[PDB]
Amino acid sequence: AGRFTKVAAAVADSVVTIESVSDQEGMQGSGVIVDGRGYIVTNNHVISEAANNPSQFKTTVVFNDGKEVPANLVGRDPKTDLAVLKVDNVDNLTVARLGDSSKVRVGDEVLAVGAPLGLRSTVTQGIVSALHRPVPLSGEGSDTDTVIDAIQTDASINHGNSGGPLIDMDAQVIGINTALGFAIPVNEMKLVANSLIKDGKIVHPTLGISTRSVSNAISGAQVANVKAGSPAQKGGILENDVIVKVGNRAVADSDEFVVAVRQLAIGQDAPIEVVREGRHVTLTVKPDPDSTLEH
Amino acid sequence: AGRFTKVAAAVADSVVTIESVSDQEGMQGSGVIVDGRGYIVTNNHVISEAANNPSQFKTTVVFNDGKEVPANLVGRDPKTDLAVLKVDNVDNLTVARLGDSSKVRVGDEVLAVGAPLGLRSTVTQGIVSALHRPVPLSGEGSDTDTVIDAIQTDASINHGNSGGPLIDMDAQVIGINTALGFAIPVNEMKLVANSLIKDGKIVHPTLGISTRSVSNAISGAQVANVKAGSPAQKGGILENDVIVKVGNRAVADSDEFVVAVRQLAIGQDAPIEVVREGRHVTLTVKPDPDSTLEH
Amino acid sequence: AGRFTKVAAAVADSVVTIESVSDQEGMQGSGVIVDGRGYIVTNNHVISEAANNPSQFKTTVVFNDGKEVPANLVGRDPKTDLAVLKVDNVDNLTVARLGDSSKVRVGDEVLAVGAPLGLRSTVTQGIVSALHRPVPLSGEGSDTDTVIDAIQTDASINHGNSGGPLIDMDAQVIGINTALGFAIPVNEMKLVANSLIKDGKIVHPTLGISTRSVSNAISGAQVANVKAGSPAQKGGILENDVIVKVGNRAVADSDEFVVAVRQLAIGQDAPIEVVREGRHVTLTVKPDPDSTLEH
Repeated sequence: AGRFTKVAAAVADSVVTIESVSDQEGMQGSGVIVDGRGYIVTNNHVISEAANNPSQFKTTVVFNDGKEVPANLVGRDPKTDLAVLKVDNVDNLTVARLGDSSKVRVGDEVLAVGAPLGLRSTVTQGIVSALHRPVPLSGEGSDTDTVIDAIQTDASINHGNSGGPLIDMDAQVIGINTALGFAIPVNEMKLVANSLIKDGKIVHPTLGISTRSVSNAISGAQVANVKAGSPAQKGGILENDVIVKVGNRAVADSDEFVVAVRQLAIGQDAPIEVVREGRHVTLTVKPDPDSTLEH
Repeated sequence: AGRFTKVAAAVADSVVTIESVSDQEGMQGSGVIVDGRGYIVTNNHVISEAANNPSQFKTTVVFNDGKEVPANLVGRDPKTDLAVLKVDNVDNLTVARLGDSSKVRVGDEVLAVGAPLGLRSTVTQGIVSALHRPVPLSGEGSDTDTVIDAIQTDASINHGNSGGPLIDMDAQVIGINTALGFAIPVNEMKLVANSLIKDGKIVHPTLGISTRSVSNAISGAQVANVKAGSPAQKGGILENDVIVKVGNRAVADSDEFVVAVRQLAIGQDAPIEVVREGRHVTLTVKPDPDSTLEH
Repeated sequence: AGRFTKVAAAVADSVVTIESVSDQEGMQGSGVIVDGRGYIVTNNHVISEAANNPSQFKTTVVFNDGKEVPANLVGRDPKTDLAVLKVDNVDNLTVARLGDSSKVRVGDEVLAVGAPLGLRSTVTQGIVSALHRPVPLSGEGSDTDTVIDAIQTDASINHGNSGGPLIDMDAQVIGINTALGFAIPVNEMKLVANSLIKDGKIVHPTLGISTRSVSNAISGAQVANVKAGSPAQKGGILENDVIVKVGNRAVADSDEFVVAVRQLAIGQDAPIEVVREGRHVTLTVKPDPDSTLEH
């Protein structure tokens, strides 16, 4: 048997099909079994429409055997395109051996596995092309768009393997596919899922700036608007200031800015380096939470 | 030498260039030698225009040595995008070892080989991503479009390897490329070719329904039109009925419907499962042949 | 460690980031260290804008360690999309082991390496799909477009690995990436670079014809215009003549014509085969240099 063939076969039981249907519409995606109690991680875009209109939508999980089981939404994070589902009392569930995204290196061979019984399902092969690559992601519906610090791959990520796992050559999940190919790393996923499972919510830092990218001789995220009462207006950030370092992550554009704000601690003090009218200023800002009552 | 390099070299003699030229136009594609008598299988789109206008077009086969030999059309099937050519009295022809498409598994490494002396020829690599995947295919010219139950691959199928073979790691033809990558499986090809060689024609079942896809909570192929005298109008199929199983192949959309009708036996009785006004009806239809005089 | 992972790691020190910036703009690409004196080969499109407007642009080379060093343009060839840069007094430079593009075969596994510290950098994997494939290339700015006799690959060539090397499985540069994937072969690069280093210029043959492609029953490069005083008008080439062989390279279209003219010797006599009004004429032309004073 093939080396790639042995690995895809070893994980197909852990990959499931997610089907959300209404009276007149239906969406479909893939997901992965992470916990034996019945916890299934997928993307947020796949189920976005079951959550914004639950009175008319119903979500079911189809396993490798064709067994179709109703599912309930545990929690969802539109800012990491992640989501957790739960099926109840289902047994003999083959859980996925999750790996460490910190040991992944560029050039390692991977497999973007989709759900075996999915309609347009796909199993693609490639390598890890880049690590810690910010990527803009379009938010489905009322949801907000976001930027994620992702694992890039030349394996094709598409509608047939989105929400399924990025698998290494030891059959371990090192990322979650999102729909040249980008994946949400497993180390961020294990953290988002723990909070989504225990609380039904994940709280993320906010500063209150909108940014546009700039690249010349002076490069980073240029300020478009500072909100009133925002931690940024209190910290001294001004319109048309250029941010080049947030906390300790240097920032090359607006996309890396979004990623670096999420890496800050809420309510702790953070250095923010700015170039204003040709002078270097290092300000200090305390990040607010995006949902106070839930923090 | 490379593992992929050894395999592409072992099959290049069996892959040929097909050149169809008129006074002011010229098409080009790839093909494969399947029989030592000089039988060459290609796609139907490649030669479509030599067959609909033969008085002005001429088709020649260019071998690996640059030897250019006139060719004649044995038969063609627009519904499987397949076609057979014959060169006469050419000797020392290296025939392709044809494999079994039923032993192919997802994740097996493949090679989409094009014709060595072709203009924009390409040799691409990848894996088998999906099996038994219906795919719509655009029919060139007066020809009809069709849907084929195909082998999907992430190896790029394009103008430079269409009509050439999908090769496994034992240098065996497991499919015929058609122009993310789809291939006509060798087991369907061996059957279509046998009929095209012995009869110059292949007869396929027809029922007389036009279908549009639907996906909601009730999913399959919805009836748009039933022809008069069609086996479907006789079997009781009605407009706005939803087909979910044809024969014994469940049907998820209009594309799988087209594929499942071709799997029925002509003149034999076939169960057809339909959901009408929220009620489940199982009808019975006898498939007609698309060409009576030839059946 | 992975087999592809070991190879990309072994060459990352030789691959550098090239950054050209003005007051309001900035371009970025990749390059490769070919000589220990500090000679760096990239594409011409990457630096095109530092050369046409040098009073406002500044080019710097960023190494694997983040060490940022100013760079100077040695020479550039818009017709092979090649360019040479020089950094001065930098030591401990890890040079790339350059290979032989004449020993490369179709199906050999390759890696399209980009600059590690580049913004949108990518490391892609694939195989050599075709050899000696002419490809049109769009010239940036005032520069002219060209056609190059290239190494085609299914590894994705993009903004993140353009100018970086095409690497074989022995970690040797067999080509230079240019932005389904095409690369400038190392054997042409070693020649262009030697002239660009020693002279700051490369002189290429010209004949003075503009050509459009034609394919029918008679195929090659059709003449659109012959310039006055051009070696072609002196050699007898006429408008609406069809060129099928230049020197000893047969020509299938206008793109291979461009490639074959560059293979001729300047000031030497060359056979040019033409089909005119259905008759075969073999003319004789002496190629001029594109820059006389520099030849």
